[PDB]
Amino acid sequence: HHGSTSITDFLRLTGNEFASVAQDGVTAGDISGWVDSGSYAFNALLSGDIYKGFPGNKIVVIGADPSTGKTFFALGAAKNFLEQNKDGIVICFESESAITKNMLVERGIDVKRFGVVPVSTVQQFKTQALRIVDNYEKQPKNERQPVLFILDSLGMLSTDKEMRDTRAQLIKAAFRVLTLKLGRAGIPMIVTNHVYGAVYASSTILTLSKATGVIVTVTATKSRLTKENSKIKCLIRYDGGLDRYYGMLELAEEAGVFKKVSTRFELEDGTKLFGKTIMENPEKYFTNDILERINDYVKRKFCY
Repeated sequence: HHGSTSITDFLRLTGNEFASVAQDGVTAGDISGWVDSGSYAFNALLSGDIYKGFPGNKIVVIGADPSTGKTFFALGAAKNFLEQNKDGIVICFESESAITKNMLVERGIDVKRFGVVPVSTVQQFKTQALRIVDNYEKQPKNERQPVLFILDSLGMLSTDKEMRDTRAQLIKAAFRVLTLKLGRAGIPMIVTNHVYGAVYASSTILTLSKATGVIVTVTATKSRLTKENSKIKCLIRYDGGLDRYYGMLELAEEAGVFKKVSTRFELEDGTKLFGKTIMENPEKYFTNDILERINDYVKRKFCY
């Protein structure tokens, strides 16, 4: 009965319907896909590719000084998600009391597809997030709408006890199970954190620092996908989104696609324009052409 066996046959013996030969390109990784942040430059820092964004089934931590606008950063990502996925919903697990209908309506966020779950402890967050995820997981893959989770914020969750403590151990356990269950379910999660247990939330930790809306530096403080201490600049628009183009001039320069000659920038054909002019109409100057070339440089700077 027991002769020579291919890798295909050995994988079928597991009885695991999702086991696969890498040649078939159907790993959980292959199939997770990407959630466009709405910013090309932010997409680059995350995934080394302006066209990708957040891993479709993973947790990313965004840390900053309080009042830096992490909340508005995550709402920016939520706004692009709800536009690109007309049936997608956002569930925000909120430990502060900041989110209001008016804040969301003014930032062009559809308030019929944005939910708010007030939680004050690690145990309440874990239980209530998993009650949603466990339901979503039961549904046939065919019935499921796209879902984005936000946790605002991690460091403001207490523990049933505290309400020096157990806290570290509760967070490690909770994020082990969430990481597994979000990963299989295909739900990405943004986790905000005041910086003055994040190490358990994700292997990708980004820092915002300050300096139409608010400019931040985004640093890859810890990253699986791109080189640590990598930096882009990103614009959090007052009208809600992460700006599609802001930060791309800086990249176009170091990409050498726009040479800086004097008080202005040179293109391939020879044209000389002010930065302010390029950025006042970026659809004209950031053509499929220029974006491809910038993207090739992004692969090199951000992955190596």
